[PDB]
Amino acid sequence: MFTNVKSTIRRVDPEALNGRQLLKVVYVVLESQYQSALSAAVRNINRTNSSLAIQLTGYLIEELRDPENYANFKHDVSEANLFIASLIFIEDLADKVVEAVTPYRDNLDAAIVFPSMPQVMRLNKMGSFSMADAMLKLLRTLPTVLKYLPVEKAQDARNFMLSFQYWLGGSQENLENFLLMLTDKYVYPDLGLPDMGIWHPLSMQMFENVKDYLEWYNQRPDISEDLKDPLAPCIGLIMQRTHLVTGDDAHYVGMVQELEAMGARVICVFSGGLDFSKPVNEYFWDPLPIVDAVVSLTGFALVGRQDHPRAIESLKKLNRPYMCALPLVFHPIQVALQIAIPELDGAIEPIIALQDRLEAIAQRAMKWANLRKKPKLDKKVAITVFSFPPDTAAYLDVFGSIYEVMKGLQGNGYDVQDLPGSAKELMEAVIHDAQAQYNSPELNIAHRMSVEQYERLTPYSVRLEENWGKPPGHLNSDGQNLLIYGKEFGNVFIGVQPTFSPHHGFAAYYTYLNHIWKADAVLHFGTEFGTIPNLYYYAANNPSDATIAKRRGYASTISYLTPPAENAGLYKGLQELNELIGSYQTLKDSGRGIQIVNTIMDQARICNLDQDVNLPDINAEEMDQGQRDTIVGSVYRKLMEIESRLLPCGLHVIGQPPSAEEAIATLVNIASLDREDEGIWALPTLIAESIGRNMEEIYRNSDKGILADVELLQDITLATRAAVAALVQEQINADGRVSFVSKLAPWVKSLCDSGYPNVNEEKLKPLFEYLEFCLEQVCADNEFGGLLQALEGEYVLPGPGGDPIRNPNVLPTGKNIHALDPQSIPTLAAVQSAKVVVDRLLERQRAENGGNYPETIASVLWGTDNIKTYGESLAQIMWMVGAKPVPDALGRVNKIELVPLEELGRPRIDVVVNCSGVFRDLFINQMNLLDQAVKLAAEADEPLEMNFVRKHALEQAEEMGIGVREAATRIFSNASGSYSSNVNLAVENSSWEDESELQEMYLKRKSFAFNSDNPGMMDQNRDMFERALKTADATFQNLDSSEISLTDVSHYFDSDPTKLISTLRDDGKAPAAYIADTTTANAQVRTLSETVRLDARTKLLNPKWYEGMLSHGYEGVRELSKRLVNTMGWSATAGAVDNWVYEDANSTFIKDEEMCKRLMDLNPNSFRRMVSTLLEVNGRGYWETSDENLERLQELYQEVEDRIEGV
Repeated sequence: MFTNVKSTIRRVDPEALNGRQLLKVVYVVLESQYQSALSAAVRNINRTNSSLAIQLTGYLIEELRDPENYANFKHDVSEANLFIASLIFIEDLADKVVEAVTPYRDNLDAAIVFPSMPQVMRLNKMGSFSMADAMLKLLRTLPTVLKYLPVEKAQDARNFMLSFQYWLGGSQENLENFLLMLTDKYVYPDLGLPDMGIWHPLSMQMFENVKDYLEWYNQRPDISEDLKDPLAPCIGLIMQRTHLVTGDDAHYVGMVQELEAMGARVICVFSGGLDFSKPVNEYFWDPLPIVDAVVSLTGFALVGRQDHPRAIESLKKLNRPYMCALPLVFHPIQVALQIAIPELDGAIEPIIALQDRLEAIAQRAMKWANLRKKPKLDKKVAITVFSFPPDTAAYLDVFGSIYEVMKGLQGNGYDVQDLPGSAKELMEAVIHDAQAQYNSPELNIAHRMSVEQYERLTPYSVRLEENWGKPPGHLNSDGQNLLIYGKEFGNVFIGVQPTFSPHHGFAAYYTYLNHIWKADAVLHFGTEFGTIPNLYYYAANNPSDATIAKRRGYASTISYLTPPAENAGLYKGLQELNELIGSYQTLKDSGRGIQIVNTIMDQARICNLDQDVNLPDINAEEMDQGQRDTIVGSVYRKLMEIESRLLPCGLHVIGQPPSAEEAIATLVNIASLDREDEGIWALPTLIAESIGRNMEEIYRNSDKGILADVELLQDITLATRAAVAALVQEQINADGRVSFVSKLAPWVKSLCDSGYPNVNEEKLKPLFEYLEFCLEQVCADNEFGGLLQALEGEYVLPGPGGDPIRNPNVLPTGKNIHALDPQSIPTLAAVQSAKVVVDRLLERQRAENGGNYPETIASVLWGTDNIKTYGESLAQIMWMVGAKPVPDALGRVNKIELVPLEELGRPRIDVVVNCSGVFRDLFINQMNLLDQAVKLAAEADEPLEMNFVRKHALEQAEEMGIGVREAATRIFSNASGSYSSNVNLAVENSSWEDESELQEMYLKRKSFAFNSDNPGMMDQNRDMFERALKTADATFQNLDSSEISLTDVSHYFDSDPTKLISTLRDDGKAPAAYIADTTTANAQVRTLSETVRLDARTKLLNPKWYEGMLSHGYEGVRELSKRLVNTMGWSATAGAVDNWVYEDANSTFIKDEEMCKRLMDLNPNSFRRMVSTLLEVNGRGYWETSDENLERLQELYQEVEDRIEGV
C-alpha cells in the first residue's frame, strides 16, 4: 500500500440517474491500477454523459474467499449487463468465478475475459463471438481469426480486439471508450453513442508520414525479418477514414493480416475527402515509389463529379498496377453504377466466410507485385489461343500477332528459345500439317496429364464429373491421360484450347498453366465464360466485351486497332453499271438519253438492285423527263452506298500499324463529321456551304434519287477524298521534319482543282490541324508497348473503347480500354439524333402499310452501339413512347418523364425491348428508365388511339387479370447471369430440327422481365413476353459499325425475333424488319434485307473483301466461313437472305475449280465449314440451286473430311 494506491471502495453509483439508461458492470481483476482506472472512467461518464449512467461493483481476485463477498458477487452478476475479468490464474478462485458467472451468461448482454485461466476465457461472449506477452499473443492472433467468419461475426471479433486494445492502453479515457463501445454495440444500440494519414490495425495511433510508419513497422517483434526487408513485396491499400473512425473495419483488418501472412509489407492510406490522389502521392512515395501494387477498397473514383485526367496523371507517375474491389464484395443498379467508375481509372478487379474474397484479392495482388520482383529472364508468359483448328469480329491474324509478341519479348530479354522463322512456321509448330497436305492436321501435345495429377492439382475435378463422367473422358484424351495442347519456347508457352460446365480437358489446360508450367502471366486474344495476371488483347472497337472480361476474368484489356478500313469499291456487274450511268450525262447532250435508261434498268436488274430500288417494268421512252432522271439517281445512290462503305478488308497483326496512305480512307470519314466539342465542322459541310448549300438537304435529296443531288454528293465526296489525300501526301514528303505540317497549302489547291474555291479558311484551318493529329494517333505503334508495361508490373494508360471515326480519342491504341459512366447517356445530341432515326423508321413503316403507324415495334438494345453513339439506340426507344431523359444538376441521367402529345405530334408507339445480357450488365440503370417511361405511357390519361402502350396494356391487363402498370411490362433480358438466346450456338452447331426449336429456347431464355418497382427481382414472364411480341408490327436494331455489321458476328441474328413474331401472331404476318445505320453523317434506316444485301455486296461476294482476307492465308478462310455461317443464321431467324447471295457464294468459292482447290489447300477446317453451310441452307429449304451444284458440294465435303480425319 506504501507503493500502490488502493481504494476502500468496491462499488460506484451515479449520484442521480436523471432518467438515463442504467448500465450495470461487474469486474473481478488482479491489478488495483485497473480497479481504480475503471472506477474513474465510471465517475467521469456519470458526471458528464447526458443519456447513460453506469453502476460498478467489483472485487480484486483474492477478495473472493470471504463468503460475505462471494454472495454479493453472485448477486451483482445476476443483475449485470457487462462482466469483465483479467489475470484470473488462481485455479481455486477461477472455478469459484465460473460457478457464479456461467449460470447468468445467457442473461449477460456481454462478458469480456482478458488473459485469465482458460476456464474463465470460455465465458467470453461479445455478440456472435466466444472462444469459438500473454496479452500481446491474443491481440496479434485476433486478426488471423477474422477470415474464417462472416462479416457480422468478423465485426464482433474486431470489437473484442478493439476492447482489448483499450484495456492494454489502460488510460481512464481508453476505459471510458471501452465501456461506451460495449454499451453502444451490445447493450443500448438506440442511443446517441486527421483529414488523411496511414493506418495499421495494431498501432492505436494513426501516422502522418512514411518514416513514422516504417519506424514503427520495423520495431515490431511479432513479424518476420522478411516483412522488414526493403526488397520485400509492398502492397498499398486505400480506404475511407469513416470506417476507421467507426470501427466497422474488420474486413480492412483481415485484408492487412492476409497480405502479411503471405509476407507482404502493407501501407493502408485513408482520407475523409474524395481526393485519394493526395494520400497516394504522399504515402506511396517518399524520390521513388515504395509500393509494387495498389488495391483501392474505396470503391470510388481516385479523384472526386469524378475527375479522371488528374487520377490518370497520378497513377501514371506511381506507375504500378491499380486494383479496385467494391466494398459490396463484403442492389443491382448501384452495383452497375459503382463498378463502372474505377474502370475509367484503369482499375483491374480481383473479384459465408470472408476467406474466399480476402484470399482472392490477396493472392492476385501478390502475383501483380511478383511481376515487378521477378527478373525478366525467369518470367514465364503463357499465350492462350481459342478454337484452332476452327470448326467476335476480332479481325486478328492470331499466329501473325503471337509471332510479333514472341519477337518483341526476345528483343527485350525474356527467355524465348527456338523462335521459329515465320508466323506460318510458328503455326506449323503448334498444329502439325495444319494445311492437310500429307497427313491429318493434329495439335502438338505439350504434356500428357495422368488422372492422378489432374484430380490432385484440380480440387474441383469432381464437380465436372456430374455429366462429363470419370476423367479423362473422350475429349483431349489418349484413353488414360488428359492432353495439354501447345508448344513450349523456353519461358514463353503458346497454348491451344480448341473446345470448352467445361470438360476435364478445359480444366486440365488451366491446371497446367497454374500448378505445373507455373505461368507468371497469361495473354488471351478477345475472339468464353486462377490468380496469375490475365491480359487480353481486345479490339479498340469492342468496349462492351472488353468490359465483360474486366469483370468476369479479372482482366486487363490492352487495345489493338482493326485493319485500316478501305472503301468497298465496285466490281463485275456493279462496275459495268457505274460505267453505263457515267455515260448517261454525255448521251443527254447527244439527245439520245432514252434507250440508255432501258439498258441501265436491265443491268440494275442483273445486279438484283431491283430489290433496293423500285424498278417498274416500263420502257424509258414511256416515262417523262423527271422520272427517267429519278430512276438513274435511285440506282446511282445505291451504287455509291456500296462503293463508299468503309470497312476493313483484312486482319491485324499486333504491333504492325497502318502506313499514312492506308489511313487516308479512315481520315476521310473522320473529316466528314461536325464536332461541337472540338469546335470544328465536317469538311463536306464547308464544301456545301461554299455553294450556299445545306448538307442535310443534299443527303435527303440524294435519298429521294434526285439525280442532280446524287452527283453533287458524289462530287463533294471526291472533293473531300482529294483534299485529305493532299494533306496526308504533304505530311509524307515533309519527312517528319516540320512537327505539324497543318500550321504552315496543297489541300486548298486540291479543293480549288476539285472546283470549290470559297471554303472558309478560318474554319478549314483547325480542321486539318485535327486531321493531322488524328493521322498521327492512327499510325502510333503503342500496342506492343502496352503489353510490356503490363508484364513489367507498371500501370497501363486507360482510354475509351469505341469507334475511332466517331471518337478519335479511342486512338491511339495500346490502352486498358473502358466503357463509360452508364449515367452519362443519352446526351442531348444522342436524343436529337434518336428522334430523326425514329421519325425516319415511322415514315418508312407507314409507307409500306397504307399510311398507318405501327402499334408495337420490337427492338434489340446492345451495350456496344450505345457506348459508341452516347445512347442513340437507347434514346430512340425513349422517343417511341414519347419520353425524354432528365439529367440532374451534375449532368447525370437518372430520371425520365413523358413528353405531352402536342410535342410528340403522333401517338405513343408500344415497344418490346430485348436487352442483351451485356446491355443488362453495363446499363441496367437505363433498363430502369425505359420501364419507368413505358409504365407512365400506359398510366397516361390519353385517348387509346393516341397512346398504343395504354391501348395494349388496358386490353392485356383485363385478359391476364392484373393492373395496367403490371400489364405494361415490356423491358426484357436473359436471366441474371445468362447471355444470348443460344440461337447462335444451335446455328453454329447445326444442332436444331426446325425453327420452332430456336423460337422455343428464345421464349424460354429471353423472357426475363425487368421491373423498375422491384429492380432486384427479374422474374421470368413468358405470358407477357408472348402477348407483347404478339402485337409487334416491326422488328428493329441499330448497326454497331461497318466492321461489326450483320454478317460479321452472330449476336444480331441470335436476338432477332422476326420469324418468332410471325409464329405468335394469330394472323401469322411477319413483321417488317428494319436496321438503322448512323455510322456516317447520313443516317439511313434500311430493311433487314437491304442490310443483308449490303453486307453480301461489300463483304462475302466482294473480291476486295475476300482477296484481302485470303492474302493472310489460313485465318483468311476462317473470316469467309464466318460471314456465310452468320448469313445462314439470318435465313433461320428472319428469312431475310436473298437466294442469289447463296448462289453467288457457291459461284465465287465452289464452281471456280481454282478458288475451290485454293481455299481447301489454304485451310481444310474452314473450307469444310463453307461447304457444310451451303449444303445446310439448301438441305433446310433456304437455298434453291441445281442438283449438279449440290452433288459437287457433297463430294467436296467427302474430299475434305478425308484430308482432315484420314481414311
